[PDB]
Amino acid sequence: GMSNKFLGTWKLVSSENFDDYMKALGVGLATRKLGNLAKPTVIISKKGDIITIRTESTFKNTEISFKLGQEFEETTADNRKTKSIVTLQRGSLNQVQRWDGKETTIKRKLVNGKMVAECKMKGVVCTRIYEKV
Ligand SMILES: CCCCCCCCCCCCCCCC(=O)O
Ligand SMILES: [Cl-]
Repeated sequence: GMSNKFLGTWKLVSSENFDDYMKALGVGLATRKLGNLAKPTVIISKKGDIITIRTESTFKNTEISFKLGQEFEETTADNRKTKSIVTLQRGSLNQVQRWDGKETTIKRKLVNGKMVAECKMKGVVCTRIYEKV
């Protein structure tokens, strides 16, 4: 299952190409400005086989709870209503979000103790790096 090393509180330390990723998602200008300024904390926890990923920032908080491989309803930080599935591939926690015939993926993996989130939409790729608090 998901490595226990994912469990805990993570702080954003680096964000590359987030503005173009937000553009690809249809996020408007004023929202992108705040999005690019945000330095969220991400908290990963687990109760039995239910995994929870909570994001906290001054601008927006989000939270998803899910079982691996089972599709669930999600509300994203930019207020999309998606149907999502989180899978595990070679240690990586891979989230796919589907809405209005569109799709984006967020793959989270551990690299030398950091958590790296790769966000992909229509050929645009954003990389966000988190450090364990
Ligand atoms: C709380 C994150 C930024 C707030 C700005 C909200 C509007 C755009 C963000 C939508 C996509 C968020 C993807 C985050 C991926 C990650 O966990 O690093
Ligand atoms: Cl913030």
